[PDB]
Amino acid sequence: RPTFYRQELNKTIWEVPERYQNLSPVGSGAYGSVCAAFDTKTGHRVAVKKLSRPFQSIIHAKRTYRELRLLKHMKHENVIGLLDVFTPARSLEEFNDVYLVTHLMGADLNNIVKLTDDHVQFLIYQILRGLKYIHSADIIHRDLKPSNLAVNEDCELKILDFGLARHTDDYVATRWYRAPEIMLNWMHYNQTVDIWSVGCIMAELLTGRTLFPGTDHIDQLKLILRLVGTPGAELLKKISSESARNYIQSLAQMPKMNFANVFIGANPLAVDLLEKMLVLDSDKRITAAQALAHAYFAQYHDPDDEPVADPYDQSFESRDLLIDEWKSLTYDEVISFVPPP
Ligand SMILES: CCn1c(Nc2ccccc2Cl)nc2cnc(Nc3c(F)cccc3F)nc21
Repeated sequence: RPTFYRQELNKTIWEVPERYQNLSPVGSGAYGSVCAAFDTKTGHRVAVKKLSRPFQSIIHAKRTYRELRLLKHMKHENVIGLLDVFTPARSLEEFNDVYLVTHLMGADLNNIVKLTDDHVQFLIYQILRGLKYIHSADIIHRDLKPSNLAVNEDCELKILDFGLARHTDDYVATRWYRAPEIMLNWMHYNQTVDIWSVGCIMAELLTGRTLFPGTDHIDQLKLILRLVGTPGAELLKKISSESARNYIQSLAQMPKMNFANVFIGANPLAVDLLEKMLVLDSDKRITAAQALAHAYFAQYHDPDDEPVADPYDQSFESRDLLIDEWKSLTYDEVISFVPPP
């Protein structure tokens, strides 16, 4: 079994197999911290995440289990998956730390502000291809924003589950990229909430500006409505919340702007696609599979290399278990891990 070493990196002790060398902080978040490392087995560079306090509560414990489950499942070129998972623990009884290893990508899409239409085509194509895969397993991301999209200098893109709150060397609000139907509650929505976010991102790649930079959830709705217009009866009748129905309607007249105007200069096929992604009504927004068949992506679309995922068991999400139950289940997933070839 591997020999582990210890190293202190900004007040966190890291304990990793000797295989991973040259640990270099990349950043941190509320759910963990991440280093770059060199993997001597493959001669490639990887990212290593040390989960922060994985079993400190039933909510940490459930999150820890979710992340491991989800990441073991993801096997697609445009979705971050697991190269490795490890713990210094030699038994369940000493199990209190979880480390996850993936490809190092070296930047997030937000940093790509530090693009031709072909560039936008390729980036958005890859997001949609990863989303086809995720969505096919009945997984919804629910917080897609540029800081959750890992990108190489190659322009290859992988969807991350969680990005960095702080980078080392060295801001992106969820609500800017969130669909209107989930802006106040979670009562009526499906996988297309992710498609809205894609539209927001695609808009920002085309224009260099945040599309809907709301100062809060009410102002977010106001910026959104200014562009897509006030909804008519067919959408207002599907809204249950009296509060939501009232803000959506209580506006100094909001005309559906001409995406033609808003995005003048763009490939008209981009504008068309944007118009189908940024549809207010969740039930009529284009899906990832439909968006991939859009003529905007004719340079890249190949239906024979846009795979779907194996069946994913999300039943645990309904469960309310004890910390030690989640911990044992997590440990099971750790022990059973089989690395990719
Ligand atoms: C959120 C950090 N992060 C993870 N997290 C993760 C997720 C699931 C399982 C294991 C990990 Cl480490 N994997 C990454 C791969 N590549 C890079 N690149 C990179 C960078 F080097 C600098 C700034 C931004 C970046 F995206 N970041 C990663």
